[PDB]
Amino acid sequence: MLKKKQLTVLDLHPGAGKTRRVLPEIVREAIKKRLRTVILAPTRVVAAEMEEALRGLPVRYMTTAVNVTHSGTEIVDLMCHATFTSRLLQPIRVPNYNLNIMDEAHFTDPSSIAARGYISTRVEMGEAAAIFMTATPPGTRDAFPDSNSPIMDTEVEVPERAWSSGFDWVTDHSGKTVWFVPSVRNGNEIAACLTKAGKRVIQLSRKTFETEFQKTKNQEWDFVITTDISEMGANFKADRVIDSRRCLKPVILDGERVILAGPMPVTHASAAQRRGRIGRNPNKPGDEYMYGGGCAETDEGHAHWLEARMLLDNIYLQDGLIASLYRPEADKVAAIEGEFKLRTEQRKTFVELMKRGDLPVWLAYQVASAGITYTDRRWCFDGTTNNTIMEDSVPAEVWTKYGEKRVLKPRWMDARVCSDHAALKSFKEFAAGKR
Ligand SMILES: CCOc1ccccc1N1CCNCC1
Repeated sequence: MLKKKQLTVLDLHPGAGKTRRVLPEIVREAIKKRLRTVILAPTRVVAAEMEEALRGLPVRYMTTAVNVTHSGTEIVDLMCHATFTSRLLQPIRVPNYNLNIMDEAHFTDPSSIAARGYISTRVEMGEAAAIFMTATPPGTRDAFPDSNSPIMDTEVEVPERAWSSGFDWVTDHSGKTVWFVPSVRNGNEIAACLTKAGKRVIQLSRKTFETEFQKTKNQEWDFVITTDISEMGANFKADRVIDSRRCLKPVILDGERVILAGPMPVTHASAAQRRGRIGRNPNKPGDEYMYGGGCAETDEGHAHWLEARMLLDNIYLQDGLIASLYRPEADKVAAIEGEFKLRTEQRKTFVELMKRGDLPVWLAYQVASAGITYTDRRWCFDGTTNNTIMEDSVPAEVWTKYGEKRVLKPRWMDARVCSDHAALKSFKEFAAGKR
């Protein structure tokens, strides 16, 4: 696997031991061969699990998620997928790693797709090796892969709203359930219903994931209500998954605005990863997978692959060359390669809007490419009337950094800045000049 120009898809089924058994063997071999190696974890939670899998191997944990004292001599680095792409974009030295290992390599956040594009391009140039670890490579059509123990698969109507009757099977269960919902707001409504029925519920989403995931270890629970973030190596002591089989798809309309379309069907890869939360213990056969819809290839025209092109157009590779998306997922976007390349100062603005600004990639790009500087928030208030953002059925208002109360009405409207209360609070802080 470790030879130059080799990209290996380590596609063992979910729970087959890719992270805990195979990865430490790869790392031992890499160190013996003096290969400068990077290991990419999708989340801080997985970074900390990897330290346990790799204990007593000389690895530099480029994350505050791991409490370790480095020797200073490590030739293996571990960081998050997002950290890798972030450091490529910034004026910071990133080693040309001989071996590039991506764990949970199916992750479809923009920074993960961009990282696969960069790594697979360096391999194709003949510079590097890569290992992509996932049960569900891009374009997999199998929602029901093999497991450590037999799963009971049942197609059934799954509630997506509060219910009073007609779903007794949901609450009659005495075990632990992981329930995948299409959005934070949908999970809130289902969580409230379950809580009202006397169940202990933990809610997970991207922003809350590290803090709330610890509650799955520290407290007794009946249900975990999660968005698709739990597709990325989240492990639970569960015996049932309830899967809406639904997700939100960010869609760019008319090059002008981003909407959160759907909910609509998940991909096969997503469904297999959701199911893959259970069936993991060979001594516990008959974990249950209840699924409420079919799969479709909803990644086609999904904004994350356009956003991945915005990131890759702004990463130095060699002279004016630009990394291609990883071939199996390259048809998910219609972009002109290089169309999003920014000059040095606009790139710096673009990076700062994503990092400190915490804006979606697409929205950061519209602002930076318009020649607006990071702290200039005039654009948050000068959009068209249909761009008015709502809070409790009235226009959302902030006090500007000038001390003027203004309606939130961004010149470029991205539905992800107000898809839930937390997002809207963050965007209101931004529009007010508070970060
Ligand atoms: C932004 C944090 O990234 C780093 C970058 C390089 C090496 C180590 C670290 N940290 C991680 C946090 N503190 C421990 C070591």
